[PDB]
Amino acid sequence: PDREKALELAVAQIEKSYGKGSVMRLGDEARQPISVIPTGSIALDVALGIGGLPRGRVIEIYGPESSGKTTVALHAVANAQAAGGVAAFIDAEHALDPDYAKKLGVDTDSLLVSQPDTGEQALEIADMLIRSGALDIVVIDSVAALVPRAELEGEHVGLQARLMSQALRKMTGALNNSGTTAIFINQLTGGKALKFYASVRMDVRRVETLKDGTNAVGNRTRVKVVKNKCSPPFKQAEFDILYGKGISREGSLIDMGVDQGLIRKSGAWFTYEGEQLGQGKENARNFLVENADVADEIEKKIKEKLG
Repeated sequence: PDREKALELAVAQIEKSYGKGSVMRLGDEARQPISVIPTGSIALDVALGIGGLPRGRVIEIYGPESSGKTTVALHAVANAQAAGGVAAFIDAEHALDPDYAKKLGVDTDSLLVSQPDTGEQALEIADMLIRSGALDIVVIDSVAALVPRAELEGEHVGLQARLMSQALRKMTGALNNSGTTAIFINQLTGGKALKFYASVRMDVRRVETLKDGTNAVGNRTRVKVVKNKCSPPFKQAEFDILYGKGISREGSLIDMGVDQGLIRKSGAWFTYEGEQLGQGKENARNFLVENADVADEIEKKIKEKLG
């Protein structure tokens, strides 16, 4: 009785003293922003609570090599562009495949790219772009590769950590004011600092390879939102990344649809409102890409049932 009031107080003073999202019950409904960058999987967008990535914030996406972490970020880039935004890609891996990026939906032509010489240059260039106020998103690929100038020049170990800590302090304020999202891709360095400056942290893994008739048409991907200052954390989603196509938006609509009851199962058949989507997931997936209207209708309904 008198308990709940004092707790309401404690929480309010906490949010007041350290920002909204400094504490929350895991069963809470997220505080929903107006603009947000969708990820490409509605399932992941739901996992993130707020229907996508937050603006003006630091995001980390980490995983092993061949996990999908980069793919996820490229969709972030693509959706940001699709809403008339401007994207940058600070690159210290030299790994990007623009053809893949296009098929996925990236306007590579408009994509700003820098291939910096040093870790500090990478972050400084990134900061200059952020401070312009013209960017909707900037991706840093990747943390591990951000070698410090002293180490590249020959010359004080644990410097990477000092570099990042310094840079992220300055970068955090710039992002908040610009409304620009910074995504830092990270391999399994200066990830110690990024762990705490980041508003969202996503652990990305590939779990099993999707079997075609006889060959492999991509693989099933699992993402755990390990840190989330924007909505109850620890949520996780799965979705399909398809060889040379990207994240199966339609596949994820089907998954979240059945999970949400909007799509029932007449055995193998997937049914929507008494109409049949397809026999087995591959047909149901196909049907929804052939029919944008029904896919959009489902995506519309899933969101309505949630936020």
